[PDB]
Amino acid sequence: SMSYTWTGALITPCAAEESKLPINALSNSLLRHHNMVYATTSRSAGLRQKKVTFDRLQVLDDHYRDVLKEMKAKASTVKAKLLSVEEACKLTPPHSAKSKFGYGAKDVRNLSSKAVNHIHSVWKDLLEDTVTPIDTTIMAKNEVFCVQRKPARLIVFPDLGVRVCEKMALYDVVSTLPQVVMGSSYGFQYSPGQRVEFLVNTWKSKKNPMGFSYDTRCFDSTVTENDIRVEESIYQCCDLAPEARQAIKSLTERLYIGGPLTNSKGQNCGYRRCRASGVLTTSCGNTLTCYLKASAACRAAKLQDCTMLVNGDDLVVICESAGTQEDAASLRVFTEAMTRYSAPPGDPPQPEYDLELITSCSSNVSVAHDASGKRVYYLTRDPTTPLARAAWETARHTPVNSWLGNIIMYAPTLWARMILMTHFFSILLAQEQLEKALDCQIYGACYSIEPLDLPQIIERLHGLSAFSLHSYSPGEINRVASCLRKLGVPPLRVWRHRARSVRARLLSQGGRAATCGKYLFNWAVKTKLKLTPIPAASQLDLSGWFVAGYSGGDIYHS
Ligand SMILES: CN1CCN(c2cc3c(cc2F)c(=O)c(C(=O)OCc2ccc(Cl)cc2)cn3Cc2ccc(S(C)(=O)=O)cc2)CC1
Repeated sequence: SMSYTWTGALITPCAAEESKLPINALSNSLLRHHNMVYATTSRSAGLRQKKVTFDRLQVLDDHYRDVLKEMKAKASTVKAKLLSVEEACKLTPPHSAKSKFGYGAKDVRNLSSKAVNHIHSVWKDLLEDTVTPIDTTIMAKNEVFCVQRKPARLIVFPDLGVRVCEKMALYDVVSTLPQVVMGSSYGFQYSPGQRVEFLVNTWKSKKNPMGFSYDTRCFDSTVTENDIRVEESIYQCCDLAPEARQAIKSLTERLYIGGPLTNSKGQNCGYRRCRASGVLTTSCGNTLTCYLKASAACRAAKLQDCTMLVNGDDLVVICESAGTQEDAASLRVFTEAMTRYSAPPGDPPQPEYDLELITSCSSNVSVAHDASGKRVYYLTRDPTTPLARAAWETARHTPVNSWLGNIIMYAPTLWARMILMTHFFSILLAQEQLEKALDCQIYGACYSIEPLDLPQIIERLHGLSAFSLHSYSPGEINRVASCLRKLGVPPLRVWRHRARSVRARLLSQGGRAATCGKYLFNWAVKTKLKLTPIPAASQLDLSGWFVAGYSGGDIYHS
């Protein structure tokens, strides 16, 4: 009933934590108001604990039951396979948190017999014991933001050996099942370009469209033990091997429904009875559970001709409007239904009648034109956090490069082309690291990407128009303007000058480098080059990029 109970032991760091943006000239050239940029630390841990600790009340009705029955039926068409130990090992990130049992990620990846032997014993234990709660660690996340402060987030995860067994038992399931159950409503099957297409068309398919996002207050904590058993029952509808079924049942009872929390120093911090953020089923479980409750809520609210898009706890609904007054009332009913299901709103949802004003996944659809003047929809967001994090990553070394992932996800946008591409390609030129591969996250999963590949990647993901978008919407440009003012970032005038310098230098190098200069920076020059299709675009292995979400699931690809 209580999401968390606490011993009073502190959530402790594992190493010294930085919360301040250090000052050098390179980072300051990006962003002036460095005092607005912070990183959360375990020092705010207790504040987060307050927010996520509460009692959960839950009342199901017929709509909920009908929707679950429909989900299990589609789930019943799925055949999922156990992963071999070696397959599961390959999926482990190179710097994943080491086991407390005397081996690390590299040992796992290397198929060390100490690591493999232990993983066999964990697995055998899972099969033999389906009761004893499995230990987890709780840490405060170190994440960068821009002031107006957010308390750090808490991450909860089992030992490396357990995580590997998770992959063996459930990786196939969480990679295939969600899309089958939810169909087109499953958000992680889309690249950003594809998510725009689905949204734009869904909107155009309605005679008189209304739409809204719905933000659940601290979603992971609103997830009940019943919720977590319900997901398990959905997994079990799959055609599964008997070992898998047994391992899934055990992981569910021992790990997923809850368990003891141990801090960095090995002290017991308390006990969890809600979603864990750092396990393999977090994304799929939250997405299945968010979809089930919202689908039933749509029915309780009698929304007509509903289409949903769900990414974990992030929900957007587009339906037929019944009129402005009736719409307002409908959304209140919807909200009341969600609340009974245990998913109360963080902010009360609001009807929208313009697709571009709907924010989900912190992003929205906007419009611009290609070289031919043709309309083009593209996905964008407020640049603030991406820019704050770019400043941090310029001033410090970090394992994940969010700027790289943002360039890939938001390449069509003004701010990613004008600032991110210009800034970092300038830096890589100086360091002569254009060829060096970097790690970034996509839908939770870690990928190693070569910056010089960006032109092809962008062409594959967004299309050639990504390199010629212009006349952006005034509202979007105003939002970028406000952000640059707030953070103290140079205007288009400055970045155009910088981009021309970077473009020139990339050209003189020829090769893939000249291609980056030609495609990524054609916006910076007054005489435009032609920019035909890049013949290397069609040779890229992007098959697994946008299939499923893995946030917190410890997944690495390629
Ligand atoms: C009140 N005003 C109304 C016009 N508004 C716009 C102004 C518009 C564009 C569209 C607009 F709606 C546009 O499409 C465009 C355009 O297509 O230019 C070509 C271009 C430039 C850069 C890239 Cl990456 C891509 C294309 C260039 N500009 C000028 C501009 C000036 C300053 C900045 S900032 C805030 O970043 O310093 C951005 C844009 C700014 C606010």
